[PDB]
Amino acid sequence: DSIFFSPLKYLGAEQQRSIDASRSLLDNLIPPSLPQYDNLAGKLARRAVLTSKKLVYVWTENFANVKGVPMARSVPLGELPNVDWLLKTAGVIVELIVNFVASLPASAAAQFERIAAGLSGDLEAARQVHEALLEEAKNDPAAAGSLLLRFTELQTRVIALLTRVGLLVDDILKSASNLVGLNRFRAVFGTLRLPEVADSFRDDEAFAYWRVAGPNPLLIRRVDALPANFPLGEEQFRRVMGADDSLLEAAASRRLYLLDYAELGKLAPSGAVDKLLTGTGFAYAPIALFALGKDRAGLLPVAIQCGQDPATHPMFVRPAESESDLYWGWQMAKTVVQVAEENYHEMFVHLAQTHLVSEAFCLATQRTLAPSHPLHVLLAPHFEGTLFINEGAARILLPSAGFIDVMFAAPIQDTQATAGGNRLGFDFYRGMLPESLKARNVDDPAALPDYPYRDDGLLVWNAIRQWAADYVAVYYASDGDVTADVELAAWVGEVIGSGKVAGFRPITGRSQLVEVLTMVIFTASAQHAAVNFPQPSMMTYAPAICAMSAAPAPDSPSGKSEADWLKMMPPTLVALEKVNIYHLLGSVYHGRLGDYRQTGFPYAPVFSDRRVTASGGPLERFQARLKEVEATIRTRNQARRKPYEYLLPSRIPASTNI
Ligand SMILES: CCCCCC/C=C\CCCCCCCCCC(=O)OC[C@H](COP(=O)(O)OCCN)OC(=O)CCC/C=C/CCCCCCCC
Ligand SMILES: [Cl-]
Ligand SMILES: [Fe+2]
Ligand SMILES: [Mg+2]
Repeated sequence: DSIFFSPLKYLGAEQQRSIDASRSLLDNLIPPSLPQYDNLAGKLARRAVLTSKKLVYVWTENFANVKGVPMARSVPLGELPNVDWLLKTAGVIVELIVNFVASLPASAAAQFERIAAGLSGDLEAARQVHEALLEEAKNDPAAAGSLLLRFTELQTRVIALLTRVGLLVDDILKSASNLVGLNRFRAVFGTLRLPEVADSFRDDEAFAYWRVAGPNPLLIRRVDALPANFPLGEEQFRRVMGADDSLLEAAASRRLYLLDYAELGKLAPSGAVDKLLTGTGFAYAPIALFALGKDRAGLLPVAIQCGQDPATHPMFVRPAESESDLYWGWQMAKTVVQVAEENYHEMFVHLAQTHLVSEAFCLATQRTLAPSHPLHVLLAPHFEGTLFINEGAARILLPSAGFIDVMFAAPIQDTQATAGGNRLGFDFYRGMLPESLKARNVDDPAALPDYPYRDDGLLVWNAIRQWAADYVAVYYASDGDVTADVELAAWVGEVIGSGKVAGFRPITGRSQLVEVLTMVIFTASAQHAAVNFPQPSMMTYAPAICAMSAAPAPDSPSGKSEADWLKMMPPTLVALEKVNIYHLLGSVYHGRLGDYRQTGFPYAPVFSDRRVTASGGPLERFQARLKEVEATIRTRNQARRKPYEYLLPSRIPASTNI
């Protein structure tokens, strides 16, 4: 063959992954610098590297199933998950496959059992190799550099295993689809225990507590006057809250809180949506009022309107225990709210506002901040696995007949467009935790005492903020250093432009830079954790929450039966997909906020700059503060009606990778 083919003959992806892994340890010995403080050789090299980065990290707004959302055109080799994440994730998926196959009719399970057994054995073998390599490294630290190649080869093996897992899952889903009171909603769990919510789901106080301690703590807002389209009367309010209370005094005393799902748009179809796989489905854009008692101990649900127009949707009011003719209509109205909730939570709060925001910051960072830029060094750990998991969301979860088409009532094209639109409209500054709390008038613990997301979230927000401030102060001596940084300027430009981050604006000083970095890091780590990790314990049991109902909203508060409510429950296929996807997505904890070490071998420090890593220095102070936050949250959870554990720093990954 031609002599110019010589370099291509033996070139392969594994070899290149090894090179990428070793080069990253080597590059990381370069002391970080702002471009204006770098020497000319450094300026030349960093500009060359950034130009090459743009070949690898490429924007598109036409990615499959997420049209209009800025995405990576493809995931670079160096952005594939490391073997630690691959093993964890493969472990969970294989466990779930084995569990599901065990519940299938024996004849239909025979071949899947054998294949699943083989995959489980291969996974165990891979785990054993991982353990043996780690042991080798501990026993001979001097050989760590050469052992890295064996970890890269193990990565190849686990990638191959997960490819085989993918083929099996596709076959199992087809078989399941052909095959498939409340017993069926327990049966889909197989060997898995029901989540805690299965015990409490019909309780009204539990239902209200979701608004401040559930997967979507962002929608609830204080109201000073009821909306014109929510015509609840004084008599209705007194029936629930007492003869000596009133709407006027509850409003004035900051005791009224509203959930209004108007923003769902096409995620709340106007009527029935018939699909071949799942039959007739419905979802809703309801309005619900909650109130604190005069002692402010906790929220109670007061009233629910199952749609936006009161002319066509009657008012459901919380019934007394004796009012058996109102009991089931009320359960149905709460189900309407929970259906809206899964749509709002998963498509907006989780997918659009964590995952799809962090996608843009990852791409901008890699394309415009040199690897030797201190902000690249800081931010990159917070995007580990983000491009990969988001390509997975688009390719695997969002196509026709996939998990989201099954589990969410709307037509899949409407779901995609509405989630994408929500991402495009999400204002970066307004979406900051403190701004969100203030805008919704839920920031004052005197007004609303029990709001665990706020109280724990602010501890984590403020810890990150002080870290960002300390870190910025190491590199930027003044606002002039901020505006003179041409890489930061390009980064801001890419975030505004190609990244389509609403509300993003030029960064002109250190205080603003700190706020921006706080939000980027918080969004990647804590916010994602708070809205992702409740999935297994709160969202796996369909009668407590599901993004589709098999029946319309109740047409009357009076006269409904248990049968009427049961008709809202989803088909078994929806319940099966739900338990499995939500167990998976909340069962992989990879990396930890504040650790700042590689999450794969050789687990090296992220930071080489002695000013950052000094004893008692910025990083140590951040880590110490997170440990104080952990203690404070653990103490709070001893006093709370139920523990809220999603913002414990020990359970917050550094990045959005699941
Ligand atoms: C739902 C709302 C989510 C909202 C937001 C989500 C955002 C981010 C999450 C994105 C997650 C992306 C998907 C998961 C990522 C898992 C890690 C991963 O990347 O795995 C890659 C493998 C192979 O890839 P490949 O392209 O070769 O072939 C895909 C199938 N043709 O994919 C899977 O095993 C699919 C598992 C699907 C889950 C099955 C559940 C367990 C099966 C048990 C039996 C099921 C019986 C029914
Ligand atoms: Cl269809
Ligand atoms: Fe997630
Ligand atoms: Mg058998």
